[PDB]
Amino acid sequence: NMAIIKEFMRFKVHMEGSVNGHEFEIEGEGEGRPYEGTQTAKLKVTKGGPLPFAWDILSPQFSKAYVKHPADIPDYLKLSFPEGFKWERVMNFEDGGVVTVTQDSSLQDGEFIYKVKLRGTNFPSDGPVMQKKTMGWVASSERMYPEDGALKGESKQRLKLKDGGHYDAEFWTTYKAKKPVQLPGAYNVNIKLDITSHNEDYTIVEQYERAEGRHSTGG
Repeated sequence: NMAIIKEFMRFKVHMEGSVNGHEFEIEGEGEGRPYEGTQTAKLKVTKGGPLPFAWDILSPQFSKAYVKHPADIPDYLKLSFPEGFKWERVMNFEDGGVVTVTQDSSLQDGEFIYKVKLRGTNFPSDGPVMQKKTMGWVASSERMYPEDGALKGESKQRLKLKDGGHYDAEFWTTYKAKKPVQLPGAYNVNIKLDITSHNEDYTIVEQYERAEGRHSTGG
């Protein structure tokens, strides 16, 4: 519980982006329990729909204030509020596709405000992203560490495919508070991110995420 970060918190998110040159925008609203590590969101494509690419490359960009942390791991991103934090991400896919993301998180009138900019490039026209063959992310673990006054995370990620195969990516993210709050040591964040409902052309999508920090066991 907390005065700034309450046990139940809503957010609003705006994304502008392009993937292989296709421009789009998304608006959404979310809610969750920041100290329990759970959240949901409802997203709507508002420009450029229906998207000609897999929703799954967008789903991890819609909220790490909602990670459950044990008391002995400083919860840097919660401590950054009310001012908030920024994050920057590179996602390199095994077939050469690249997604870069920048994000601003703030708190306004008791709700989080998320502003996302996204650029996907170099996806093969034949690959599973532009052919919409992906079927969600496998549960994953983000390895966290402090560096140069920011919190960094790195993860190996895997998308399931309609043909029963998999499509891998590496994620690198830097999270920086707008004020100089306490950084944690190294630890792991276990993440499960699900698409819980969508319409036929993925112009209306709902997501759920559970995330929890746990002590590293070395790897």
